[PDB]
Amino acid sequence: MGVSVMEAIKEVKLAEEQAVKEIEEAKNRAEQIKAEAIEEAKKLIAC
Repeated sequence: MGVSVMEAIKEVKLAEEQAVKEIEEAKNRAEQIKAEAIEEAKKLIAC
């Protein structure tokens, strides 16, 4: 198709941001469940 200069044109490595954002969600979804345990503290929290 074309040329692989994603790094040549810019050494920002923005592409990496896609690998961290794609894997990060994996962990976040894990807290969605554990959060249930914290949802209780909401009813009564020590301010």
